[PDB]
Amino acid sequence: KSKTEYYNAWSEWERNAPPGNGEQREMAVSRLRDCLDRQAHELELNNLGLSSLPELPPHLERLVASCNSLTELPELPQSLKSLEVYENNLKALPDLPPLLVDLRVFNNQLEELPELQNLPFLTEIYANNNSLKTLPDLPPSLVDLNVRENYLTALPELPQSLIFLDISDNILSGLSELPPNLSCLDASRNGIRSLCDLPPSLVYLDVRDNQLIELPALPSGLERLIASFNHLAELPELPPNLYYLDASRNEISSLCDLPPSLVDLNVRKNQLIELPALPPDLERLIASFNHLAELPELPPNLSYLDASRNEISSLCDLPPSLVDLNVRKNQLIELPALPPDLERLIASFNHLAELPELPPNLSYLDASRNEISSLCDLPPSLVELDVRDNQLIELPALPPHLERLIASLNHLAEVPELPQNLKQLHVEHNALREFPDIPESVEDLRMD
Amino acid sequence: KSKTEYYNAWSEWERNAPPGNGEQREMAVSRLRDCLDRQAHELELNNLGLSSLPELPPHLERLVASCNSLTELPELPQSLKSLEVYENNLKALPDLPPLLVDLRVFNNQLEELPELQNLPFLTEIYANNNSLKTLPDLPPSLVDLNVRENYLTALPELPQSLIFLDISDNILSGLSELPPNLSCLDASRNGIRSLCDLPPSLVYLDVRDNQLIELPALPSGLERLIASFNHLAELPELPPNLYYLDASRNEISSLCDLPPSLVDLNVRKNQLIELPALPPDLERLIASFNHLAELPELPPNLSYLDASRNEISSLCDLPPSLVDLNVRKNQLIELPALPPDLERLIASFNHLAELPELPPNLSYLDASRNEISSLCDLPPSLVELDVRDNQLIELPALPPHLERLIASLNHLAEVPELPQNLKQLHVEHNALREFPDIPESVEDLRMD
Repeated sequence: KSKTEYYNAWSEWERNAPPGNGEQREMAVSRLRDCLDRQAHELELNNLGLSSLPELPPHLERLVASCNSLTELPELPQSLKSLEVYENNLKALPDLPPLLVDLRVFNNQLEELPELQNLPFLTEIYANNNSLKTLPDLPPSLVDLNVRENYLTALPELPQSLIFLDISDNILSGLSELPPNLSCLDASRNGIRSLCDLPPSLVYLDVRDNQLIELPALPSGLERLIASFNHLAELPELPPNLYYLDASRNEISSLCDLPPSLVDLNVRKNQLIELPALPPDLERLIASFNHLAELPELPPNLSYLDASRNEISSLCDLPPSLVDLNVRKNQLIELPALPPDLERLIASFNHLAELPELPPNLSYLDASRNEISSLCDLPPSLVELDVRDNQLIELPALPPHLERLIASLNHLAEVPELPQNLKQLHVEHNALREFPDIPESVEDLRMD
Repeated sequence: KSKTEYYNAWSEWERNAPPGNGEQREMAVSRLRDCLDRQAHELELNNLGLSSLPELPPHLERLVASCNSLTELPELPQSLKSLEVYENNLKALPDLPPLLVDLRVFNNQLEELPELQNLPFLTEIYANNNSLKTLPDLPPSLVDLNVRENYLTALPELPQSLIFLDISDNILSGLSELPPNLSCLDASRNGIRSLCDLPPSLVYLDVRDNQLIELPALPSGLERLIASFNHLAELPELPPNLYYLDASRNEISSLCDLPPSLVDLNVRKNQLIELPALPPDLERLIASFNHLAELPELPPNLSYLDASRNEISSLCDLPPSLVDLNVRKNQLIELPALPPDLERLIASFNHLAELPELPPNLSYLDASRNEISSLCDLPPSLVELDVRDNQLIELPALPPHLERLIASLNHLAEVPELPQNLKQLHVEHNALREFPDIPESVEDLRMD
């Protein structure tokens, strides 16, 4: 086509929008002409509310037409190197030109993709969030593939060249093989029943929410493993570079040894009776919802500990690095000395008769559902106090920066003078002979 | 005298400003010279962190030097019409020039003000938040005075010309007779024991948090009255233009008639046994913490009602305009039909056996501490549900956009499948035969 032949086709397309609607076709034709006149490489038509596109200017390398309401596309020029048409209503794509490198077609209604095996320059496909039931055979040199949130039931052969692969939230039931250069795999939210070998190049592996009984041998290179919400009976041996492990909501009976590189562990909601020796550099331990009789000696750098919902009868020495401690629902009769930098303590649902001396940086304290007869002095740093369901007849003087006081289901005869910036006061089910004066600041009051 | 004499004084003042250097003196001398060179009216030196100012350019009308660390000021030029030096550390002011019109010296440590009676052009003084024990005699033509947050124990004579007056948060115990043009008075947070006469021109009156037994006659012009936190036994007759009344936290035994112009009423925390007939155009009624046996018929436009902490045994017809209803802590055995546009219902602490059909726009529901045996169907609009302390054995299907579920202290045998974006689940003290699966989303969990 000559130059004025395009000008006609585009001015004709400009009228096929009915007079008075949301489409900025006049702005689009302005850009189409500017692009043709200057032989520009890029053409961006995004956020103009288009239902269709006219014949595209040839000799362009990049077409961005995302965030519109397109139903299909016109044939693509042969010079085209990248295509960005995400956030549209595309049910299918045209045939793709040979020089193509990027394909971004996520957030559409694509039911199929065109033939991909003959686009050797195509290195990135983001076709996530579509209605794809199946993938055609992939390009030779594909580096990045994202096809999450689709209805895939099986996978084609994956290239040697492949590095990043997201196939999560599909209907996969197995993975036959992975390429040797894959460094990052997300296969969450499928129905996968078994993995085959993992390549040594792998460093991030996320298989959350599948139906595994066991994992294959893990690469020594592997750094982060997420294997939550499966039916794991045990973990395989863990590599020496693994620093983050989440194996929660499985049926693990016992852990193998943990490497010294491990800094973050989560084995919540399993069948553990005991933990093995924790590594020195561990900073975050979650071991809730298990059957723990006791914890092993805690490492010097541990800063967050959640050992709730267990049957721990005795709590060992707490390291000074600890800042967040939760031991709700255990068999505790006493807590040990609380470390100075502690900020949040949750020791509810045990058999405590009293609390240790509270450290001076404690901002949140929940010691409800114990048999506590009186409260030790409260630090001024305290903002939230929950001591419902205990054996209290009186509360100590309340710190001035307290915002929430919950002390219902006790035997309180009176409440102390209330802080002037208290937000919440819950003292139902008590023996109050006199009700306190309520600050203007309290917005959520329950009493008597 | 001359131009280069100022240039010297300012370059001398520029050296020096230790601890070198929290002060932008070089930027300030730049503006001082630009101001002198161009004979400009304004000079702004705010947010430059100055500890002092040098000799000012004469022939300027406006000096803005707020948000600095000034301890005193240089003598002010005679041409000066306005002064803005708030947010500083001024302990005193210089003598003020005759042509002055605005004085903004709030947020300082001023212990006294200079002689004001001889500045006839001075029409606005904002000297609030200082350490003033006393005011000098005021200008003849003063229109606006703000001296809130000071240590005043008495007031000088107020001009005829005075319109707006804020004297709140001081140590006043009585009021020096008010001028006849005053349209707006705030005398909150003093120890005022008695008001004398209010001028007819008055339209806004705020005497919150004083020690009044009664109010003088109110002007017919009066539109908004705040008289909270006093010892009022009764209100005087209310004028026909009054649209906002807050008489909460007093000792009122009964209300007089309410004018039809009244749109917002608050008589919380009084000694009321009944309310009088509500006006048709009322939109907001707060009558909490009283001894109400029943409410009168509610007007068609009432949108917010808080009649909590009373002894109401029967609740009359609720108008469709109602959106926010709170009847916590009364003698209710049943609720009437809930209007369609209702969004928040709080009916906790009554004797309810069941709830009416919940309207479809209800987002927050608290029906705790009743004797409810089963819950009617919950609308999908519901985000927060509190039904603790009731006679429930099961919960209905939970709407999908529920974020908080509190159903502790019941007889629940099981909980329904939980919404996937639930934040809080509190179901302690129940009969759960099996515990539900906990979504990843729930961050605050309490259960048996």
